[PDB]
Amino acid sequence: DLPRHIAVLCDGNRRWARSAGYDDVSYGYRMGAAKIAEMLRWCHEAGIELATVYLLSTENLQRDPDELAALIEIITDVVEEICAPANHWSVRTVGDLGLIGEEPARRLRGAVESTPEVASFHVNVAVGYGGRREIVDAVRALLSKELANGATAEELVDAVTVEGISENLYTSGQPDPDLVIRTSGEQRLSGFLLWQSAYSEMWFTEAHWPAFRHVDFLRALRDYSAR
Amino acid sequence: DLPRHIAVLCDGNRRWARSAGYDDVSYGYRMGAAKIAEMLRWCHEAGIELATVYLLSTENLQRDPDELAALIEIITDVVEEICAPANHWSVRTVGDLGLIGEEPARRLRGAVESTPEVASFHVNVAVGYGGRREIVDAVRALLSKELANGATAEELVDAVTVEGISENLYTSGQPDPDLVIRTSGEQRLSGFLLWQSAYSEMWFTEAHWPAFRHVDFLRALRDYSAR
Ligand SMILES: CC(C)=CCC/C(C)=C/COP(=O)(O)OP(=O)(O)O
Ligand SMILES: CC(C)=CCC/C(C)=C\COP(=O)(O)OP(=O)(O)O
Repeated sequence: DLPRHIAVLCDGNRRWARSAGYDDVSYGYRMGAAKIAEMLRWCHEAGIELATVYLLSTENLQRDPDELAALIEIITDVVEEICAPANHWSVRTVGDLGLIGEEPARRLRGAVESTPEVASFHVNVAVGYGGRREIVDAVRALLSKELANGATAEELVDAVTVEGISENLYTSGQPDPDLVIRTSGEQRLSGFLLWQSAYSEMWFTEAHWPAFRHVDFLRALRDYSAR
Repeated sequence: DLPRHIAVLCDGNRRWARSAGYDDVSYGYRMGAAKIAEMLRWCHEAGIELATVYLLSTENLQRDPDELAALIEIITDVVEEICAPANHWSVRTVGDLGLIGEEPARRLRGAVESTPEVASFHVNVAVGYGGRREIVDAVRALLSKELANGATAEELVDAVTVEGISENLYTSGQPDPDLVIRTSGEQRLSGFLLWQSAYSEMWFTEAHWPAFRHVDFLRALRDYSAR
C-alpha cells in the first residue's frame, strides 16, 4: 500500500519564480528548497523508508556560472538542513560532487558524513547526477574490482551481470524506488535513477515544485495505494 | 512535431477481456494483436519513422502454459503480418528469441529476416525483452569487441562509455523513442527500452490496449506536439 522508496524530481522552480513576477530565479530555487524540507518530513512521518530528491542534474551544470553558483549554494544549504542532527536521518549522496566545486563538495560531504549509517529514515540527495552516467560508472567500478581480484581480460568480458551493476550504483544496497513523483506537468523522463526505476510507478502533477503541497503528497500516496 | 520513434506498451489485453465478460482472456490478446497491426498502419500513414511494440517481456514468459502457448502463437501471427511483403516495412527483433521456444523462434526469425533492410517505415518487435538485461548484453558486446581489437584487461576496465552502450543495444543505429504510449491507465515502468527511453515523453490513456482507437492515437500525437 505504501512505497518503501519515493523518488522526487523537483521541476518548475524557474517557471514558478517567473510566474510569481520575480526577476531572480533563485527565489524559485529557495522556495523549492523549503519544499524539499517539507516533503522529507512528510515522507518520514508517513513511514516511507527512503526518499531520493533530485537536486542537481548534469544538465543543470551547463548553465550560467553565476546562476549555477547561487543554485549550488542553495543546494548545499538544503543538504545541511537535511543532515541536521535532530532529524536523525541517514543521508547519502547520489552523484558526482567532483562537478559542483570543491568548497560546496566539502560542505556537502561534511554534512552527509555527520549523519548516522543506521536510521529509521534515509535520504538520498542526487547532486551532479545522470542516470546513463551512473550505469557506466557502476560498470567501471565492477570491472575495476574484478581486475583487482585477478580477473583476466576474457573474464572481465563475462563479469558484468544485472546484479553486478545494481551492486555498483550509487544506490547500492537500497530498495529501488517504488514511486517517482514529477512536477510541472513534465511527463518526459530525464534518466533519474534510470536503472533503479525500471519498474517504478510514475506520478505526475501540473504544479511546479515550489508550489507542491502536502495535499499533493497525499494524493500521490492515495494514487499509489489504488494501483 | 512528429515523433521519429514511438514505443508502445500494449497493456490491458486481459483486463479488457475480463471487463467485457470474456471467460477466455487469450481473446484479449487476439483483439490486441489486431490493434497492433492497425496502430502500425496509423504510424506509417502519419509519417512516423520507427515504431517499437512490446510483445513479450521476460516476465510474460512465466504465465500459465495454455495462456502462454496462445500468446506465443498470437505474437508469431502478429510478427508474420508485420513482415508481410505487401507492407514493405523493415523489421528488427528487439530481445532474445531463445526465451520463446525453438519452433516459434524459427518462425519469428524467418519472418523478420524476410523484410527489407531499407524501407520508409521500420518496426521493432520486442520479444523476450528485458531492459536491464539488454544493457548488460550491450556492455558484454562492447567489451568483447574491445578484446577482439586487442584491448588489455587494464584497458577494458575503462572502455565502457555511454555511446558504447547505446551502440551495442538491440536498437543500435536507431533513434531513441521520442514518445512512449502506455494504456490501461498504467503509469508503472516495466524496463521497456530502459536505456533508450531515458528522455522519452510518456503518454497515458485509460483505454485498454484492445480498446485503443485512432482518435486516441491522434490525441497522443497532439499531446506530444503540445509538450
Ligand atoms: C498480441 C498482444 C497485444 C501482445 C502483447 C502482450 C503484452 C502486452 C502483455 C499481455 O498481457 P496484458 O498485460 O496485456 O494483460 P493485462 O495487462 O490486462 O493484465
Ligand atoms: C533546491 C531545489 C528545488 C533544487 C533543484 C534544482 C534543479 C534540479 C532545478 C533546475 O531548474 P528548474 O528545472 O526547476 O527550472 P524550470 O523547470 O522551471 O526550468
